Amino acid sequence: AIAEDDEERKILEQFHLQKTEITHSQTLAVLSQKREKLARLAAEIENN
Amino acid sequence: MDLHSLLELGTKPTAPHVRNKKVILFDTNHQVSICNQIIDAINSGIDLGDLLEGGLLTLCVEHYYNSDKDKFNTSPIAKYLRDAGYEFDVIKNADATRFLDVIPNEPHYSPLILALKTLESTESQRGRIGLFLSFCSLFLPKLVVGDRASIEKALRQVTVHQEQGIVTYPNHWLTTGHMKVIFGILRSSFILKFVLIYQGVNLVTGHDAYDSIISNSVGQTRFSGLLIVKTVLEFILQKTDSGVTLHPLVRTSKVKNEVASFKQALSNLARHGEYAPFARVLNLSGINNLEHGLYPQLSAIALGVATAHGSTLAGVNVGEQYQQLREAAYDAEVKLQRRHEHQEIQAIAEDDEERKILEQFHLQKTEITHSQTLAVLSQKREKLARLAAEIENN
Amino acid sequence: MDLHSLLELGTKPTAPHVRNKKVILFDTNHQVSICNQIIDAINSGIDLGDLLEGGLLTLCVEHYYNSDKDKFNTSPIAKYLRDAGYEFDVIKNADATRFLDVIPNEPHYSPLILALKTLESTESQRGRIGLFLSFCSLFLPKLVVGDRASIEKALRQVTVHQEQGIVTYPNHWLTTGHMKVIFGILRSSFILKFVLIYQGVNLVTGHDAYDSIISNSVGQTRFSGLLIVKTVLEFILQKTDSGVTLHPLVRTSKVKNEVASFKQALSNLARHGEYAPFARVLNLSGINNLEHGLYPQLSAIALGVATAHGSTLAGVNVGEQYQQLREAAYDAEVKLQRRHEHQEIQAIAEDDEERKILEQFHLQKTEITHSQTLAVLSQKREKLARLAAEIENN
RNA sequence: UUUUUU
RNA sequence: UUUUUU
RNA sequence: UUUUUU
RNA sequence: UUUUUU
Repeated sequence: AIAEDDEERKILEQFHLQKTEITHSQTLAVLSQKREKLARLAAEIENN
Repeated sequence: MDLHSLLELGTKPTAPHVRNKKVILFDTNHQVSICNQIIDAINSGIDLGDLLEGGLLTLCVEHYYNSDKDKFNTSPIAKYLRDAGYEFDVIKNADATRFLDVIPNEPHYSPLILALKTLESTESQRGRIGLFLSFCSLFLPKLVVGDRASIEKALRQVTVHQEQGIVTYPNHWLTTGHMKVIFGILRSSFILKFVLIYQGVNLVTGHDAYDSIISNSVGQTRFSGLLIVKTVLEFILQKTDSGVTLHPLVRTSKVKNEVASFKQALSNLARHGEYAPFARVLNLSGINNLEHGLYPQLSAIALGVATAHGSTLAGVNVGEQYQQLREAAYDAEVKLQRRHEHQEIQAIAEDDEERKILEQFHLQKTEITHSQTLAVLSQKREKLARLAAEIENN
Repeated sequence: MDLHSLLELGTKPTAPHVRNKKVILFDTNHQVSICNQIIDAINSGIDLGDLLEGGLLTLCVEHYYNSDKDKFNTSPIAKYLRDAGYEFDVIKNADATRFLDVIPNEPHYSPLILALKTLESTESQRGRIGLFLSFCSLFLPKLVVGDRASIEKALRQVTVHQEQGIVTYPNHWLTTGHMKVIFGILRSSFILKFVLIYQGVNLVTGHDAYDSIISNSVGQTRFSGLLIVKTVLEFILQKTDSGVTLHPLVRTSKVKNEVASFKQALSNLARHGEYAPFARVLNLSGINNLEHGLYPQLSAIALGVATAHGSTLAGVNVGEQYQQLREAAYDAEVKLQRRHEHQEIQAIAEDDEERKILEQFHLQKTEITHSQTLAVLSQKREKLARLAAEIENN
């Protein structure tokens, strides 16, 4: 909807696909450190 | 109700499923040395059977993305391999010298680490990884045929690329046991094939010798096991300015059902997008509905008409139940194309002297084409005789 | 849907990728001495295998941009080489005397520095760097053919340029082992070729002898491996004031598909702009879709018609499957052009005495052309016989 | 009961 | 199952 | 793969 | 590569 040419929509398409891949890799990083934080708290609860 | 919709059930997926595949990306500081030891362990014949996708992805990330892993993680290669089910976990080892130090502590990795203890690696440069991926790209045209055709096309491309002088491969790479090993490596691994197909299409600017070799061999891989698509779309479904028109050999009422089902299973192939040329080599979804046995008469008539235009298509093999209809369609198309070129010569010639010049030229052209077709048929006959001689040798 | 769009997938890149190439620009105060020792290390046969692009770029920046590196950094050479993936880092050494002092401390540079310890360099002037780049420019026409054709055209241009007396090369440069070395240097290095192509096009005013030699040899490099482009655009796709018109030998219904695909792959070549003549020598993008095997009949008919106009094109070699259609198209075009020049002589002559003068002239002109075509065919036949004699010598 | 081919 | 050529 | 001439 | 005469 918001482009004007095919060259403009090629630049905006390449930007928004890279932006979505950035947020998906950040979401997976947050999920992995959440899982390790829960595992470390459970290891401390088992230790204590 | 529409009872002819029963034939289309169970075809297309209604709740699509993917299976997770955990693939191990290695990340050291001595990354070129780790990748050269992965190259040396592949060349030695050592079966690294679960770490094969991880070692090949380490080679491909270190060549194309400079082992950065954040440039790789947001690339469309990694989006495609995530949608195809792979999960990348990057294990890290800041002081790792050898490939022996990097293998995990699973008990089935014990024959791999005792094989890697005695393996001697040669010190080598940055330019061995691109050499190895360029050698693996040569097997990609005629990959889906078999091992003999891949090794023959690979050695022909070794001689073509060394005749330009731009590369040299070592002589133990060109032994047929080693080429058999590299064929099995490329055949059993999905992500090496996809990375070579993607970077052959898309890495186009500022070429190395190796990247031009990979793009040249990926440009010959287009419709590698999809000959029926090229023959039907080029000759049966005729493209003109009015529209699509059928060939006169297929306009009767018994082959029109096969061209309707071919049009449907053809339009489900372009759902794959820009990898729809590469559908049999990557083993994509709709390629079971493009087999020759599903369309026997359409494949034989299309191969006959395509042989009657391009003279080098007489060396394809086909099954025994398709050869004779192929020869009949070839002879009918030779007579039909001769009548058409005679009528067009009568159309475009403005005087009888020019008309005699053009009739002698186009007559001599068809005689040249017919002699080339008999020469390539005799090449096929002693090629199959040499194959059966090798069968009776063992 | 349009099912004939399946044949165009996987062709053009949809997410274009470049690979970074780190190239080392040397910056001392004794820059002419460093560049003359790089020239002497190249001439000695010493393989400086990773510092080759850096040494050649040091030579080219010191010749054309006076080793300024801020005039170079904002030039269109550096914009082009940045878009093609190269990254320049300028290492600095304010008191560096020899090329031995400037090499980094990587461990694979040890055979280079032990080779450079025993290398004797001769003291020489500013005019050796332009002499070396002018000698490297002589291999650029017929670079893409092979080493024998490059060395033969290079020695022919040595004799032409010394017959004007403007240069002299030393006699150990003209030994064929040394010319083989300089061929491999120019073939393996992208940026020396591009710098010579750019400065042959664009450095045009206030000429030295060396810069006129480089511009002369770059003006012969235009369409060096693109003969099919010159033959089709000059003779098949005929230019006139009404438009583009096909030749009468290609207006039938079996070659018009090949001229349509040639028009498409041709218009993707002019996407490269002003280096589209230099597309095979620089190894640019769309040159795999301009091969002779993709268009067999169009290449043979175009080479036949071009041989029938220009008499010196009978010495091109071609494959065995294209020679006979080429000879048929040559004979048809000789008869067609004879009929056209007879009708134009009848058009432009205002009296029969003038018409007899013009008919005798144009008859004698075609007899002269036919004798020259047989002379160059016999030159090709003993040239291939001398080549096969050299094959059986080893 | 089902029956081929791919 | 795939089968040529470049 | 490329193939002449200038 | 250039090729005469003045």
